[PDB]
Amino acid sequence: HMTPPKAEKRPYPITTHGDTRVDDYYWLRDDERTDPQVLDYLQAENAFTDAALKPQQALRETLYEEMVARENLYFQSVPYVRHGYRYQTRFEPGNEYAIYVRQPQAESEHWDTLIDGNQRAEQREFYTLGGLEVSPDNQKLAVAEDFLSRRQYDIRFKNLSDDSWTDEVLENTSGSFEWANDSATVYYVRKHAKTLLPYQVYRHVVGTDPQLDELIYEEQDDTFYVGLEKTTSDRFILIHLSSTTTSEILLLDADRADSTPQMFVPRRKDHEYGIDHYHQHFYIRSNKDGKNFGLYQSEQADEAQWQTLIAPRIEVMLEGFSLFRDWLVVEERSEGLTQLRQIHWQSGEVKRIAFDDPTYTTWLAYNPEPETELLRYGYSSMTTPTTLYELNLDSDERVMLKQQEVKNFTPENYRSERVWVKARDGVEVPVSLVYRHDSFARGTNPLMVYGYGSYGSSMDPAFSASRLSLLDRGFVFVLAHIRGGGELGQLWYEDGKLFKKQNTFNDFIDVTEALIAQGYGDAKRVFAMGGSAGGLLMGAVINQAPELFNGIVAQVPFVDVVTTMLDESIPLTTGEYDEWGNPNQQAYYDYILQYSPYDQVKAQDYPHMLVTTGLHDSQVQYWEPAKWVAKLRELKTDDRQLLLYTDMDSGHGGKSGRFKAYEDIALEYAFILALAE
Repeated sequence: HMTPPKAEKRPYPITTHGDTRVDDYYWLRDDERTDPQVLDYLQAENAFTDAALKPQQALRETLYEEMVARENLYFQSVPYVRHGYRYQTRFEPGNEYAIYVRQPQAESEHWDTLIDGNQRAEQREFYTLGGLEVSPDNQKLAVAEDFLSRRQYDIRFKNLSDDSWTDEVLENTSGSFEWANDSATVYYVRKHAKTLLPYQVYRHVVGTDPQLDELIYEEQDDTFYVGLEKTTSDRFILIHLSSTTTSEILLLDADRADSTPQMFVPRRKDHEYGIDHYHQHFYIRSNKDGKNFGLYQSEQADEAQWQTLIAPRIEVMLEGFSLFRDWLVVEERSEGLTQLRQIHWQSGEVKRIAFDDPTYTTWLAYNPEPETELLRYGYSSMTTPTTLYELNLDSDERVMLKQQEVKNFTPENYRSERVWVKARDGVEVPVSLVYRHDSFARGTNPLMVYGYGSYGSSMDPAFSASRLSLLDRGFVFVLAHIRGGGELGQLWYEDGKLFKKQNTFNDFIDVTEALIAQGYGDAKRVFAMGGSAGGLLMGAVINQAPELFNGIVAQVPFVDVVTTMLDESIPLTTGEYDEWGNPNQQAYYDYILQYSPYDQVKAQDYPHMLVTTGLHDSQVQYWEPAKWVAKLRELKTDDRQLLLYTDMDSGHGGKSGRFKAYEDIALEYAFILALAE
């Protein structure tokens, strides 16, 4: 019926390595966000989406209501103790924002408000709490707050004795800060005025004019993120410098005045390490000897003095560790599972935390105090809502502390499986899938295949309450653990980036084909979704295998890859050469161009698709999805649905931000369910 918007063509040649690409929609980029023709095209596409999806309003209402109805809007966090006070976070249905309270550990009856987000948000357009930490002496509260929605945090200080605020504000910070052991001095990270990258460490005396703050360290290489940590021992504040491939840590004496940074190990390309300090030793997680990392103990910084505790192994990725009085606990991945292991400091006794589920995730949770035998760890699975456990490392007593509450939900109604797919190169690709038992009939059920597949980020199998809206309408929901993710460790990531990036897309197609061939779903009703680098995934797979999928949701998709990666004026570009490569080199230009979705759009039939973008940063700048839709409209030969939805709000923290997230999920799910009907 309806005529879609048609963006003006303004042929804009880009010549690299002698190769001229003509971009008809280069003009949809407006960094200044002034050009009224660009806004007319975004607004025209929103109006088309609104018009095309108007018949799905009733369904969107049904989905939104059923998703909000699963959630308990009275939520209290699990209390934790730190430095002799107990802390809890409270959510009431009448409150937009969380209230943070505390009480002395020996107290039970009375709680004191530490900070009330609703009061802080008064007379402001936006509020996000970026971090909160009381001083070691329990007398001062430090808060990192964003009132402007730009993820630039102001740090402020409250005197807890009289609930008065000090007069100063630390502005344009990352929100990363640490208290010196004097409860008087804080270190914090300042972001660059132009690029907004974290790049300087300052020392601030609480109460004083920030003009007096001392510059402690400035990072020269803006591919290196600057963060602060504090050791388990409280003896050092760490300046933690890291790029995608390379680490460097500087130590600040937390106890003495006028500390200067003390080098740990000088950076060297492709050596990633992280440290802690406890029991008069350094503990180092390092890939110096193996890509899957090892754990080392040292008396001193010198890498030559590091003693092997856990050697790197080909079949086990070491992800992290926590230190306790009698135990080392490590987080690992092996055979496509997350795992926790504990090793006694004295006996060497090893214990493995046991589970019984084919598709779960486990991780170290918050453990702020090391002088304990109690470990807090998280658990989730495709069938079991997210749970916090407390384990006695000595007795093995496992106690549930909190469960995610899911109303209108019977877990036995659902079944999950781990499936391994032999990919086209013979590599085994893990898959995690969940469906409703009583509506399952082999070969008949719609599939929704979800993937990410970049940066070594894992799509670990875990519970989703919103997902029940698809499962209760007959969908089989699939996580495809494709190369470029981290599910099989560092080599799984490296076999899906740079000159191996195509394996990400091939794996997603190979998994989809196998699940259809094996009877998990209806070949005619296969749907897929991904966002950001998962949107790059959507874009590449529909160019390469357009007939596989009935319909696609591509959220804030990275699709103009070659043009974006040729332009350092674009925020992320300078930090992403070690992900996609640098197309200033003809070898990377050719390899990337082969899959760059914007460049490989062809005159062929595509699946139905809903594409999203936003103005307010996103990883991906708003223009890439807009150009992509304009090009698809011009070239595609089918008459299927193609919609672009551009978020024009600036975005709320607190309850109505979650309200918004549910509205977006209901719009995407109604789009998919209407196609499956």
